[PDB]
Amino acid sequence: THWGYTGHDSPESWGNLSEEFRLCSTGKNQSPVNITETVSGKLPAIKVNYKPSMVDVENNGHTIQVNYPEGGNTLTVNGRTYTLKQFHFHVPSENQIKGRTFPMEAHFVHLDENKQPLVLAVLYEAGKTNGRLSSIWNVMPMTAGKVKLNQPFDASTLLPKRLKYYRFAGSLTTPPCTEGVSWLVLKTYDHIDQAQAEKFTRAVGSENNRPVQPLNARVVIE
Ligand SMILES: CC(=O)Nc1nnc(S(N)(=O)=O)s1
Ligand SMILES: [Zn+2]
Repeated sequence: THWGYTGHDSPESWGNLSEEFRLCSTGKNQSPVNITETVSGKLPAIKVNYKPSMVDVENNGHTIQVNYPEGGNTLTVNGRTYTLKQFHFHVPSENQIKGRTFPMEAHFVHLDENKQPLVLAVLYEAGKTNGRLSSIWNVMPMTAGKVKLNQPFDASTLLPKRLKYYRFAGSLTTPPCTEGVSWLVLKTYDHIDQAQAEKFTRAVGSENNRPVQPLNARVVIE
């Protein structure tokens, strides 16, 4: 079933597009969120074990995704190890800090060995060109499709050395809006060109951020 960010199948209507998408409207622990008030807590430190891999670059209609057909890129937090599957982008950002929307956001999507999902998010301010992303931007499929990149890509370069994060629980930001997703949002921001942002939008065909959702019961730790 088709869905999107504009027109008549937009995010406020995702719930009634089918029965399997119904948590997009009835869920109480949904992403993204406006992080406004937090609780200052002793969060467990992130350990990134990312290395170069032979990735491919896909345009799936809704985003530009970079898929990892093997394990090997992991991140460890609080004892559990999480395998990176794919990372991808929203322009503009989905999550907000104090009502601030950033020109782009990245989502590094993982499963531990229980299939318990974790999203690690990087936020992009407007700034100089992103040298480390230009490898992906060059081959970026400008319609639905897939290119195997034939030079190794290193996702370690897309994460900061300073790894403080905001921690909450949430959902996918795309249908079926499944819950049980751990959200870690990094505090140190990366940077993108105005042109890299336009180009993404040109490829994907729209602004691909879901509107922010109520926190309800949820507390955000920082
Ligand atoms: C099948 C699948 O993996 N779907 C998703 N992955 N990441 C998502 S996002 N916008 O929540 O981070 S939705
Ligand atoms: Zn996403």
